[PDB]
Amino acid sequence: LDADATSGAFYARYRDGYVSGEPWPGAGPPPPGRVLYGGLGDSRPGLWGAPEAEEARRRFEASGAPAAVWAPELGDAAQQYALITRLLYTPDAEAMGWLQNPRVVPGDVALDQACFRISGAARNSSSFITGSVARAVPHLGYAMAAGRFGWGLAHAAAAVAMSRRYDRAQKGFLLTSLRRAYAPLLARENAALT
Amino acid sequence: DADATSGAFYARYRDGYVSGEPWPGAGPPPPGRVLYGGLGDSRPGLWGAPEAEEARRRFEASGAPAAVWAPELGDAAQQYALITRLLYTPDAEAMGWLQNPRVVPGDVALDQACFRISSFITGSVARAVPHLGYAMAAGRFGWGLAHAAAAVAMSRRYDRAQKGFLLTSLRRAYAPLLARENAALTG
DNA sequence: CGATCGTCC
DNA sequence: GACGATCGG
Ligand SMILES: [Cl-]
Repeated sequence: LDADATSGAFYARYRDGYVSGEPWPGAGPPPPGRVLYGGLGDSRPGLWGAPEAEEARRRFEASGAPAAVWAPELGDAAQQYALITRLLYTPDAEAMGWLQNPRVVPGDVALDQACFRISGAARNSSSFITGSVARAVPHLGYAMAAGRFGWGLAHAAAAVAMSRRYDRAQKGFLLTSLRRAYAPLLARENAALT
Repeated sequence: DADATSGAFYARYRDGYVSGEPWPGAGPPPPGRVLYGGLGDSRPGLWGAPEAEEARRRFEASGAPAAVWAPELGDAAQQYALITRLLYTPDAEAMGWLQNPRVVPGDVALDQACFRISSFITGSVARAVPHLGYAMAAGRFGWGLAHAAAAVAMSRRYDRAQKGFLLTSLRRAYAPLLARENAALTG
C-alpha cells in the first residue's frame, strides 16, 4: 500500500530539524574536573595524573593507533573517533573483530576498573549504562555535545560487532551496508566542521 | 591525515558490490526451507502449520509490521519495508518497539514452533526483523538499517536519549542510500 | 522470564 | 561453545 516508501520517494524527501555541529537537546560538555560517563548528562570526575591514566596515555601516544580501551583522560575524543572511523574503512583491518574482542594488555583492564571505581556507581554489570557498547569507542555524549552524527557509525558498528546473534559473514555484510550509508555523511560533515 | 579530516577520503570511498546482486556465499534457501541461523543454513518450512496461519491472518489483517516475524507470514521484502518506514516515523517509539514489542500468545506460539522444526547465532538481533540472509541474497544494503538500529536498541549500554541520537544518525546516513537503492531495485 | 555481556571452555 | 550476574516487561 505504501508505494511512496518502497519506490524510495519518501526517503528522498527526508529532512529533520537538527543541525550538524549544534548540541543535541540535553547534551553538553562535562563539568570542570569531570568527564562524560554513563547516561545522558551523567559524569564522573577526571583521573588525570592517576597511575592508570598516565600509563595508558603514554601507550596511546607512542602507538598512533586507536586505543583498545579508551577514556577521556587519554586525549581528544575527536582523535579517537577519527581513528576508529578511519579503521572501519581501511582494507584488511578486521575492524569488526577488533571492536568485539581487541587485544587487551593488563594496563587496559586497570584503566577500565579505575574508571568505574571513581564513578561511585554501586554495581558494575552487563546492565550498567556506560554510553559506549565498546570500550574503544568514546562516550556517545561527546558526539551529542558536538552534534557529530557521523560519529554514530562507530557506535552502530560496535553494537553490531558486540552482538552474539550474527556470525562473521553476517557482520561483514552489515559493515559494508554501514560503510555505504555513512561515507557521504562523513564527507559532508567533515568538510563543514573544518 | 588531512585526507580523512577534510572528508575527501570518505567522498572517494567505493566498494565493489552492486545493489540487487547476491552477496557472496548468500542465496535463497533451498526449496521448501527458510533461512535460519548463520550464513547458508536453513530450516524446513511451516507454511501449513496452524501457528503460522494464526499469525499470518493476524499480520495480514493489520497493515502494521508483525511483532515476531517468520518467513511463513509473508515475503521478507514487505516486513523490511514496514520496519524501515517505521524507523523514520516521528514519535513511533521504534527503538523501544524493537527491544520490547507487545507480544500476543499467538506470537510466542509461532516462536516456539520454529525452534522445534530446527548455538546463539540467529541472523537477526530483533525478532520483528527478518533474517539477514534475505537482505544478503537480495543485495539489499538498505535492509541493514533495520539490523543496525535493532542492534543499538537491544544494547544495554545506552539509555533512551542516547538511542534516540543514534536513530537520527542512522536516519540521516541511510536516507540517501534507501532513496537510491529502492528506486533502482523497484524501477 | 527473556535479553545483553563479562568471563571462561 | 558455555555459565552467570542482572537488570526491564
Ligand atoms: Cl550499487
